[PDB]
Amino acid sequence: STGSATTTPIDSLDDAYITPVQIGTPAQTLNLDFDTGSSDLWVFSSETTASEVDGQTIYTPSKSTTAKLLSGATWSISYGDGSSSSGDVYTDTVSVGGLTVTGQAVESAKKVSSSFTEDSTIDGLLGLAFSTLNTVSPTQQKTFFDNAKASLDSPVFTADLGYHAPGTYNFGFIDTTAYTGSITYTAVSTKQGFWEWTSTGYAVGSGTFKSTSIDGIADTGTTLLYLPATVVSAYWAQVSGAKSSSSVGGYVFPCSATLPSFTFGVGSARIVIPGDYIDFGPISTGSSSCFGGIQSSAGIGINIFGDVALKAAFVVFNGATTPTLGFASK
Repeated sequence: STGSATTTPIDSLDDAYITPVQIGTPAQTLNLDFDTGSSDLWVFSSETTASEVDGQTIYTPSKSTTAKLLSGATWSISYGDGSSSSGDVYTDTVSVGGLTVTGQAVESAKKVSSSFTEDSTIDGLLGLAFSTLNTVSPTQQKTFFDNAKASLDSPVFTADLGYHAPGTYNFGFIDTTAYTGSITYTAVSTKQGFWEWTSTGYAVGSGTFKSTSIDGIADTGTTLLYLPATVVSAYWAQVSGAKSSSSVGGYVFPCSATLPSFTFGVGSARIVIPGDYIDFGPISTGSSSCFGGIQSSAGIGINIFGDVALKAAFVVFNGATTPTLGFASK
């Protein structure tokens, strides 16, 4: 089997991407944030504290004839950005782009943190990291991909995120028309539960490539590109007037600037992030100070190849017995 679904930016800045997901019988379609950095499929629901729901579409398990309460199961998650959610668990039928899993754990939120409430466009998350990170207790549950894998034509999914435009998540096949040149594959460590890999280096603008190993995670659920302070300083030094602002929370730059590209290495291959992908717009409405899309990972504890990086590539998440990652230009 295969599946193919369009993923759409939630706003004009590509702060996140939402993908429609069918849950239950009859289908209840929710728009979920596909997150290769976590491993829970959780939704706003009829059980979510009413004051914490503000415009989201909810899953109502009592209206699904295939929903079954997973007795005694609870979940609770905290994300890198400080947001969180928790609740109980159903199993139900879940379909993405024509690909159907029966008996998928659907984690129903009883509580969500304010950042989720305040984002009306995201109805929940669909985790695509390794199932070892799943938070369901006392019996850990499998991701949608893990459940689908054996049925797929090939045990892969691909992320093709758009810049200021829709893109595609495919399951079970590689669309050879969706990229240019070849796909370069690179080793993955699953030791921390992530799609963790080592970039071979970087360049800023038309500058020379610096060969250096950068361990980090391919994370569709993180907006920005978080890299070591040395690398980030080298980038922003090429933007006149750019500075790190402790009050704002990262590097800012004059909105009048033209940003240089940023290149990262995948083996001997190179992925070029155009400068415009690194512009996250005014820090507050009407400001002429703009927020940068490349930020320091210092104090995160890990480097993160988030959407800024991934959207410059066609990305293969190869879930073979030994997983790997592939990157192509597009």
